[PDB]
Amino acid sequence: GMKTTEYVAEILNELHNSAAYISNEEADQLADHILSSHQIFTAGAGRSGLMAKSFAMRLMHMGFNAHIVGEILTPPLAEGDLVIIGSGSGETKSLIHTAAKAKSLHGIVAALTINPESSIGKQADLIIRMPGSPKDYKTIQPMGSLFEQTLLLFYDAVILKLMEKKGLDSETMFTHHANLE
Amino acid sequence: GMKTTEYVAEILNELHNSAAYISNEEADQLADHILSSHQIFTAGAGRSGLMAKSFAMRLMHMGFNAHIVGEILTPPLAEGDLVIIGSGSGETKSLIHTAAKAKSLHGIVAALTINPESSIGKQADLIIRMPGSPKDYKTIQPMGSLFEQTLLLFYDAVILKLMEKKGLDSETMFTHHANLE
Amino acid sequence: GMKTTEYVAEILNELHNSAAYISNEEADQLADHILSSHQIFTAGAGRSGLMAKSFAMRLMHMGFNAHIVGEILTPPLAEGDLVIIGSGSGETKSLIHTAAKAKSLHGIVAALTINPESSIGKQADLIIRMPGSPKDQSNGSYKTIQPMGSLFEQTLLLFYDAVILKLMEKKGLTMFTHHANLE
Amino acid sequence: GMKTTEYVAEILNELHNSAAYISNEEADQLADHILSSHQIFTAGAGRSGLMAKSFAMRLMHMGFNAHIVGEILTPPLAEGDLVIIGSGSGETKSLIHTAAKAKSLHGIVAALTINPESSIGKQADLIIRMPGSPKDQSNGSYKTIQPMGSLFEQTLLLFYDAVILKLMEKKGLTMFTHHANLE
Repeated sequence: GMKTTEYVAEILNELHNSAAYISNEEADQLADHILSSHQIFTAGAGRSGLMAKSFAMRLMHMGFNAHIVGEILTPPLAEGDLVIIGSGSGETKSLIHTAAKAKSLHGIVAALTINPESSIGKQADLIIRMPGSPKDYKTIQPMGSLFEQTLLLFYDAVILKLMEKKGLDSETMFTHHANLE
Repeated sequence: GMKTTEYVAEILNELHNSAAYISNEEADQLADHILSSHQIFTAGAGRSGLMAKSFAMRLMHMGFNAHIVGEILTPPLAEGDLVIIGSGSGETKSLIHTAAKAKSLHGIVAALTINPESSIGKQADLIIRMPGSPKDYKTIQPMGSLFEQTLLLFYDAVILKLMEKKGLDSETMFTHHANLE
Repeated sequence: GMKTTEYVAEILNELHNSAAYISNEEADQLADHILSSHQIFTAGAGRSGLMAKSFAMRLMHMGFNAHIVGEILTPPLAEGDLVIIGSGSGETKSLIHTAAKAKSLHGIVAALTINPESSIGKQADLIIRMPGSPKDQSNGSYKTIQPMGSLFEQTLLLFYDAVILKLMEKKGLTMFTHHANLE
Repeated sequence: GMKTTEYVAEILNELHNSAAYISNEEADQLADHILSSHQIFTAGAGRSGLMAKSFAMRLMHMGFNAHIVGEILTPPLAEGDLVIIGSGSGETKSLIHTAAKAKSLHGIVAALTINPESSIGKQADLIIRMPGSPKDQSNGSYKTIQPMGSLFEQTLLLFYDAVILKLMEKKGLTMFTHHANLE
């Protein structure tokens, strides 16, 4: 039984404990792939899909050629482009298909998933392993909320790293944002 | 009282009678604006919005720099870009705003609307007048169905005209379609 | 080569052919199913998907419990619910999945497609066959000057809007007070 | 300059500041309103809009009649319904419209914003003030190394997920059988 604001603290504490189990060799590699790929696609189902979109948007703001798998105006992938798949289970059929198709086209696949031996993980060129396996990790939140929150924060850290690599600062960064609404 | 297939014929007959009141000077101009603008944005609310998206998609397939107002990855408009607004009423507040903002940025606005003296029509550089004013036009369909259907067919005719101008044929046209699903 | 208004005429010309081809017997079953199923789900990919959204919207307007497969707020399907899938080829991988999954849940699947023997057509309880088969082509019948599946998508829209009319007929529905009022 | 995992730590550091700032009294009213209103509508633009969708999805999962302003299938708001608007600046033109329209329909409007005197904040029945005012800046309190409204959007997500917990507490809800099963 507790205050709404106290629940915010409990989440932040789950996030802090959980995020502090993510490995950095893989992450810094993801930034490097984003920097060298001509197009970047993000992907996810459900709420993870929302976090993908949030990451693609910020990538576009920074001037990258970023897209989201499954949207009306998604362009074709070409050889060497990157696909970033956020999936807790690593078993979502649609996402398994996206990874396979990417690979068939000689795209590069990065997967952020709990289980690296999952269907999606086994297709990936790069795996960023997220916490939450049967080994470890506490959460009082609904089914996949912690993973989804972790996805967002991790995406937004990759944004910071990209900013650093590009010598960009928050106060003065030019953003390519929509201007018709 | 009638067969489902008979209702299809009645719709086609409303469409045929209705579409045969559209003026061609304005239309051919829209194609010409699409051909010369570096970016094209489409826009609409509700079902008209769906037709906008359907038109933007086909524009992208043909290699144009096409976007839809209000989507996650919509880029900024620049001077000289085109905004194509489909609105029956010409009074939707959000669309009035999009037109005004476009104009402030020195974009070009084309409006497909029933009432050229509407809020959206008065902002437009180009008006394609659609049938259905108090003067004319029969429809046994729900509120805005005929206008929405007419929008689709008109968009798809502009596609044909663009194909013609570009010396493209349906059987052999290269399309830039999504390839990850 | 041709006025834009002349292309409209051509497009109309092609849709008239498509309408005469459609078997009303299957079409009429569709509306019956919409009227009896507690939930209705529409689906498609790309433009066909846009036409599925347009239909679901009008079903909602009529007071049906209508949904679109794949959206954030889509609820679970329960036994006896209807899923309506528009697919030209009947081979789109996501939609094969949706059809097979619906069937496994004992949903009723209605497929609108060119190929009744396609992967999606074979899962369907009801098939609404649209024109454009390699057969109707080589044998003189079907011709489109439009790209890709444009004629099919157009036919979908028009067919779905015709189904709305049949529904309104069957009911007493104007009473479109089910329209959004926010934003 | 810093490891990606070090940036995660920094982001967390900023969210902790934002949580201590939030007045629980207003937060608690939000959940009360969610529990009493027959329909709940969420809204936002851009990323904030994504967080509004994430919240609406979880409300649906809990069996609430939840909707997202601006979607194809969004139903009309009726008197007494709740609209929850996330906006940093409280000046986004569409959202000003949504708030004023909701109020005119006698909906209840809850605004989550940095500026309670913003256009949206002035329409709100309930305001959940988030940090980041020019004041909290110049006076030492608020600092972000992240672009644009990233910290605010993150705070929104986390705040909405906290509200879910309070709702689950208040109820007996696991019983997330309200999850999509098609596709």
